[PDB]
Amino acid sequence: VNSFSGYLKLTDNVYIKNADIVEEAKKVKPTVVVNAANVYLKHGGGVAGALNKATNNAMQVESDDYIATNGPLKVGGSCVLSGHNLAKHCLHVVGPNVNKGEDIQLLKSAYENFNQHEVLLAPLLSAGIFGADPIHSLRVCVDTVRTNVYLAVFDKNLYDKLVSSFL
Ligand SMILES: Nc1ncnc2c1ncn2[C@@H]1O[C@H](COP(=O)(O)OP(=O)(O)OC[C@H]2O[C@H](O)[C@H](O)[C@@H]2O)[C@@H](O)[C@H]1O
Repeated sequence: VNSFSGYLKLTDNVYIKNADIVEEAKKVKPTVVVNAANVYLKHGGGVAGALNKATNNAMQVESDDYIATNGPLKVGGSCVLSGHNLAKHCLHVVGPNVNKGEDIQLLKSAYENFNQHEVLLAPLLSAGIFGADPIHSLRVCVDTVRTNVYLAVFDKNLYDKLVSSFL
């Protein structure tokens, strides 16, 4: 049992809140926080940059070692690394960068990684700088993830639209 509070129920297993994922992670200290990564684990902005800053760059230092050993992730792929001061683990998941021509269908493959974890605190993959339509990302999440996922949506206007949309 985690201390997640104030979430709206979307389905049996998907919950959503208008909150900063960093704030939620700091408060709840979940087993798994999801990062919306790129294949190089270069955590520059959005969720990745905010999570990394909250770890005082430890996430990036660890990611540099991961890449030196293993090479880049696949689009739609993932790896499990430490959650540092935020969570037990961080699941780094790469959604497609639709703005750079990558196939939106890989967003389903990306969300499938969530099924390897019983409970996750997560963002909407690909819905920010990667350019996927946010409601599409939410619908893929709902239709793909079967484990318990707590979605933190930073943007208030976006949240209000998402929770008023069919799934
Ligand atoms: N602190 C936050 N808390 C919750 N949601 C957030 C936060 N910041 C952004 N969002 C929302 O989270 C959603 C995802 O936005 P993005 O983080 O861009 O992820 P992507 O998968 O599209 O792009 C991946 C790149 O982003 C990084 O640069 C990586 O290093 C990658 O190169 C949007 O709805 C945001 O409003």
